[PDB]
Amino acid sequence: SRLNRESVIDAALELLNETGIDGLTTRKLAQKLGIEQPTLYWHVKNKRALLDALAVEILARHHDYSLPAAGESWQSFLRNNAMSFRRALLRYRDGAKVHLGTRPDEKQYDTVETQLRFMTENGFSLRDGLYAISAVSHFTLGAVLAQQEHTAALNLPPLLREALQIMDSDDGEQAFLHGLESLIRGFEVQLTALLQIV
Amino acid sequence: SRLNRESVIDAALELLNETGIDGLTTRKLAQKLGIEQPTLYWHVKNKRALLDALAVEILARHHDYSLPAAGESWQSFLRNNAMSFRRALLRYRDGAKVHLGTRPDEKQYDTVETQLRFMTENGFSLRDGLYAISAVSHFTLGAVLAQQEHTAALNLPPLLREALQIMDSDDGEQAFLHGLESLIRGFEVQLTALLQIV
Ligand SMILES: Cc1c2c(c(O)c3c(O)cccc13)C(=O)[C@]1(O)C(=O)C(C(N)=O)=C(O)[C@@H](N(C)C)[C@@H]1C2
Ligand SMILES: Cc1c2c(c(O)c3c(O)cccc13)C(=O)[C@]1(O)C(=O)C(C(N)=O)=C(O)[C@@H](N(C)C)[C@@H]1C2
Ligand SMILES: [Cl-]
Ligand SMILES: [Cl-]
Ligand SMILES: [Cl-]
Ligand SMILES: [Cl-]
Ligand SMILES: [Cl-]
Ligand SMILES: [Cl-]
Ligand SMILES: [Cl-]
Ligand SMILES: [Cl-]
Ligand SMILES: [Cl-]
Ligand SMILES: [Cl-]
Ligand SMILES: [Mg+2]
Ligand SMILES: [Mg+2]
Repeated sequence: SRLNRESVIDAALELLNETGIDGLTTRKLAQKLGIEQPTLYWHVKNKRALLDALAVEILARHHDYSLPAAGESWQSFLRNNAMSFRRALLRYRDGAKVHLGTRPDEKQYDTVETQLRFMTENGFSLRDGLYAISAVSHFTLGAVLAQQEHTAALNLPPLLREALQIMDSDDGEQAFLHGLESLIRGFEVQLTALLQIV
Repeated sequence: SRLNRESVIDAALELLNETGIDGLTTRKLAQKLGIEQPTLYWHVKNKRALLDALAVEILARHHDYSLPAAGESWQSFLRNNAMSFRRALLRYRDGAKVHLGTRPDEKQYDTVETQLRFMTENGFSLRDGLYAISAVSHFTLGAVLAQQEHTAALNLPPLLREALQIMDSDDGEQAFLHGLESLIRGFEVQLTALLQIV
């Protein structure tokens, strides 16, 4: 079939959903595209190259709160951005694992730059803006990974028994959103303290 | 060589450091132990069984702040526990990935129960105690994974360039510890608010 970048990525994302990240291979991608492997090689050199591109395209396609709204608070931007990021990672099987280890791509430079600049325009030093952004990303990635890897993996004292019931009651969104608010408020307490002991 | 549980786990942890999680296989474990695979099978049924045990034993061996000190504040316990947890996951290659997806083992029941009870004894509902514990775990796992998966994976606008320099300056501990304080303070703001709008 068609082997331009867009179609190769379409097919690879479909495959990712079928196989997961560990089970995703260039060989299976070739088959899905109805081609021989040396034909695929011209287009996609190896799995790493493929994963790198998927990590970019999953956000490009499904992560639509990359930028603050006009006038939006930094609190609200981090919240909306974290929720968007979470949703995008959850959209494909092992999506968080696909993201893990990556760095912003040239195609994301202006987007991530803008976010860093935005934090600095709201009173954060680059450093603290970065630490806030990173903490949100890590918290979000950790939460999604827990959800996704638990699924893949598929007596009790009483609190643990009930804790496990609480976690088996929804997908993880409640715990995530509750933690997200704690995180953001913590950033605000820090930002507002300036040089005061806090 | 010797094939009691302790020695199999010793060998598998050494192998994990050599190969990483994806590259860890029962076949390579057999070789490292100088045995045939059907001999290993008697002892270890598959990779999943092996990973499950490694996840338990890495904490049992190296995660020594499982429990609060007498009189310790919940703030301090979460801090110490998160740092201990982080250190233990970092001790082996892909250690965070080994942990991911697991649930407490029967051998950890009393430990995790105690932590849940402890939170409840300091004013948290089981729910909120759990959400605090989970958020800490997810934040910690996300931070470690970022560090570990970045390593495995191994023009710029100016803030991104500097951000990347800041991140290439240390291992991730600074950003982690800064985020951890934000998280814990956020939990405290929530706990203290009770039914007040906050
Ligand atoms: C600033 C930054 C970001 C990310 C990132 O990986 C990163 C890094 O690896 C080193 C230095 C800086 C950054 C994100 O992955 C990303 O997910 C992302 O690409 C991104 C995006 N493209 O919209 C985001 O929404 C950001 N958000 C989750 C906090 C975050 C921004
Ligand atoms: C309470 C709990 C915990 C963990 C956990 O996975 C879990 C779960 O999957 C479902 C319900 C409850 C829990 C931890 O992994 C663990 O890492 C852990 O086993 C653990 C331990 N064994 O000491 C901890 O230190 C805890 N800490 C990182 C917050 C945390 C406790
Ligand atoms: Cl073509
Ligand atoms: Cl194209
Ligand atoms: Cl492959
Ligand atoms: Cl706002
Ligand atoms: Cl990452
Ligand atoms: Cl023996
Ligand atoms: Cl033994
Ligand atoms: Cl295997
Ligand atoms: Cl204390
Ligand atoms: Cl997990
Ligand atoms: Mg990233
Ligand atoms: Mg766990």
